[PDB]
Amino acid sequence: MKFAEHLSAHITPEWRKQYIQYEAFKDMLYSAQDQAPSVEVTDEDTVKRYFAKFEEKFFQTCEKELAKINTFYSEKLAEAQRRFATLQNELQSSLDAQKVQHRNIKDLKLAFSEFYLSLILLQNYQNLNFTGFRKILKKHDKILETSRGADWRVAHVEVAPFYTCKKINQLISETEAVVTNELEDGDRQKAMKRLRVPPLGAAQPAPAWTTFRVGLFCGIFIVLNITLVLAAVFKLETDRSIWPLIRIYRGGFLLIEFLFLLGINTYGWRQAGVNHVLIFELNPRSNLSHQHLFEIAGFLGILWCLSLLACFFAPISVIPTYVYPLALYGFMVFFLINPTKTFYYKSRFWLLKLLFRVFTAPFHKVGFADFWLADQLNSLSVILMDLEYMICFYSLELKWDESKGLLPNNSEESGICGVRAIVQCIPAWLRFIQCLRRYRDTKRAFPHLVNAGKYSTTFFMVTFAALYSTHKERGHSDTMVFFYLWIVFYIISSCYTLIWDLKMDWGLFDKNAGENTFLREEIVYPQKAYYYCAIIEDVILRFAWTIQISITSTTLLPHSGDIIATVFAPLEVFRRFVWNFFRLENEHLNNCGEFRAVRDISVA
Repeated sequence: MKFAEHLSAHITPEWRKQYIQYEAFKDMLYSAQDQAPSVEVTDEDTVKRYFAKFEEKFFQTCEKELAKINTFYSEKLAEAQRRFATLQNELQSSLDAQKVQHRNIKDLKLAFSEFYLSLILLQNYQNLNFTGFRKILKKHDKILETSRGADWRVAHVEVAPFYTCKKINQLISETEAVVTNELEDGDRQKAMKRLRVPPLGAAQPAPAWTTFRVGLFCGIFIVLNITLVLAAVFKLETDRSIWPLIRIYRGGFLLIEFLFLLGINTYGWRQAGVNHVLIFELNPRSNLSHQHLFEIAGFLGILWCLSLLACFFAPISVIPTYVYPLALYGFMVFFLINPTKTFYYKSRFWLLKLLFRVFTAPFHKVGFADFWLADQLNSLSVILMDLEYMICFYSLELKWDESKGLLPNNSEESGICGVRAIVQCIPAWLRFIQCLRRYRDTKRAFPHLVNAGKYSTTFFMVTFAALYSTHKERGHSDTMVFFYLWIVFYIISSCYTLIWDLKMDWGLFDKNAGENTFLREEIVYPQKAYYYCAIIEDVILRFAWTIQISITSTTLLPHSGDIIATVFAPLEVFRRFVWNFFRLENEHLNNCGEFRAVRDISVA
């Protein structure tokens, strides 16, 4: 509960291999002390010899660590000096060409903010490495009752060209001078507000009020769920179709579950080290923690349970029951599109910019956030089918003449209410067009043309499911050819998406696994059982996702299809939750190889 965990929590995740390695030293010391021979059953000269050999070993490995740190610091400082040179040249060119321009100035501001972050990270690297050297040499002096630890400290650590190099501080002062004089016209307060680096990473605890709101929204949600179960068992009339209600309130529940599991994903990413901040292109000084996602999910789930309770109980008699789902989803939309600057404005508007860039996406260049949201829409595809069902049910099947709305006595439609398939492929279509744009952009046909057929398989599956459904409904003859076609495309799609999940979405099953059998070379999440359980769960849940797609866009199994979809949709959201972890880990391990901790803000 000291500098070991302080170091693990304050490490820049992409430079983890180039830190002090505190715990290795600690274990070395404890094992040396443990296997020390006797003091009177053995010879004292042998004890002196053993302790001298351990001291030699300890100081050899300490010299190795110091050399590693010096090398890394020199490389990073040279890189920062080059980056400052090119940034000053860019600013000089832009400002003398000044005598569009707003975009140029915004990109220059952003590039100077990322250059400052790298300097702050290198400074924190220096500080942590020096404090780790002092603490571990102190532990060596304490365990062995000697003074060679502090001797080695004063002799070697405080001469090293990483503790005596006051060159990062000059760079920071120079950067502040540049940003204040040339970009802000004085006004150092505004420059430093843009440049100041809050304690980031796992090194910040969420405000107590956010955690209290998480706990408050969770307790209300829990009690309202108990109340919903009790009101479903004891208050719902036993002569009405509750299935329209289930279908209407199914999408909201999937959204709440997705936000909860996204909060858990953010917690796992922040703890294991894989920084979604650099991958999603979020600014490192302000992110949403897992607490904020939990709070959003809890609030929306509170509203969901309140609307469902109002449907079951019918509190006031003037307003019919169909207003409650409408009200719930209208508030959900008004929360997202809130034009004022309140209730997570930056997050909501980043999400809206992303949604405009994924729903119109043969034209925008694909980033990681444009790809992750279009991949997450594949799991939240029952939400779009729920929206389509709500529109169809309110337009064609609601009476509007009786207060008893969503729950009708007995009546149906042709199927359930063509355009129930198209709205299943919609996200597959978005991802297909995005992969095509990525191929056109990078001209690399392997990762992009493959992974475009991955969603064409979904296209074909839905098409042939619908064809066989309509042909068995009207009792035709060429229905069997279509059943075999659907089964072959179901198998093809399940294996295609399954191989892509494990191979080049998670990185698993590579030739250089090593001792992590069937896994990557370097794993980030602690337990190895996490990965094997994830593999098994994805194998199970990937196959029971194409079945749901086939049964949601069809007319077969009318009575059991709805139970199937209701049970399998949260399972698919859980599958996406599991997939997020290892996709983000695989993406972060790319950034670990090039030691990239800050984004490369281009400017033109």
